[PDB]
Amino acid sequence: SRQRKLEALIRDPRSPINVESLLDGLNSLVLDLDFPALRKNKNIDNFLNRYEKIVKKIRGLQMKAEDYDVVKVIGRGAFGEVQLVRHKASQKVYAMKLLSKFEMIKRSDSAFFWEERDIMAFANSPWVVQLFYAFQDDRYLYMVMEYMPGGDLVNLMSNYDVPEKWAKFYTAEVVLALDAIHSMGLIHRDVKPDNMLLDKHGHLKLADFGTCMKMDETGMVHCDTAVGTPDYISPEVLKSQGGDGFYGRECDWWSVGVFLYEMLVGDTPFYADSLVGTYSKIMDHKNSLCFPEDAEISKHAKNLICAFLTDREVRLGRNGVEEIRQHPFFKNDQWHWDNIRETAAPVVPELSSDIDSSNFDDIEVETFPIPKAFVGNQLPFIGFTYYR
Repeated sequence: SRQRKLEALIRDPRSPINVESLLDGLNSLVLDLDFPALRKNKNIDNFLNRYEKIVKKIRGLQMKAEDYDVVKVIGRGAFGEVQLVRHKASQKVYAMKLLSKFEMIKRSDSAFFWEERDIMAFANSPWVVQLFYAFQDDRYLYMVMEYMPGGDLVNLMSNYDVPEKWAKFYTAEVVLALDAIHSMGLIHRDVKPDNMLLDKHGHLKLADFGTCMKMDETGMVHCDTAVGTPDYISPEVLKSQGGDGFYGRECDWWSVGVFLYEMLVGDTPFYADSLVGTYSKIMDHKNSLCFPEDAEISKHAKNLICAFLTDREVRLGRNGVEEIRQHPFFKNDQWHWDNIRETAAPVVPELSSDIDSSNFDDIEVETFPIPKAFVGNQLPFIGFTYYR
């Protein structure tokens, strides 16, 4: 019998108790105890007298924000920003996402990133944006990701009248990407053009994974919270808010339908002035869906959309991705499914240099209160740090 299994767990970079997680655990403990009020406790003061000095030192050898140059800001979420950065020593360009620890604690939403980190770190797929380094300081999480200089599809669709030839391509790439995520045992749950980014050669990678979830042995989730963003959410996910909902990956294919509809027609199928408007339409989709007379659309395209926008029970892709691939809409002369991502994309970005952010739009003070007793504001972020 053996400490052989023990050693194994510590070296595995997927493990929750690898060396970097353990150092996060020691660092976070020191950050949460080192306040005048708490040091009135002998145990706490004595502990910190031993480790405070060495923990400062460790933190100095650690990757920091100051190791990067901020070239410019290219996106702002609810929890922080996305920066185009150049790492100083290597001189290489990355996209760095910052998540404010303050805003995540405050909004009670401080565990969404574990799946996103895992997927980007280890997917090793051309369809998934790659994470190179994850690190933290007392105020932020940082994810250093490969930069996608073609911008998102929400930007492509707003600069072009998209013909069907193009939609075949982009839809197919979304289909393969999602199938990749599903084969890693995960349902995306937030498929939309904002999370679809175009690489240098004009091909697509999925970029955000903050709503992902692991499936059961069977292929399902049990989830009682509706998630994703209103316009693209499926009826079964929305229904599951009320309690004991029980869905599989077919919820993502709904979102493909919404995406394909938007790309050809120019507006989302269930668009409405209000949130509760859009939700009321999605629920009543059998009656609310219809294409305007004038926006002219192929009968195969229209069919594919309707094959996606139906009840889970008969939705295209309930039997697996195979029936999606053979749908007549995808027939064309440029690409088959094994080679699509090495053919010429419909829009190749024009870039001047390795810091060209021209496909992103331009963009234009908050601390934890000092504690009394022990709040543990850093505990949710132990295990985040990762080096490639």
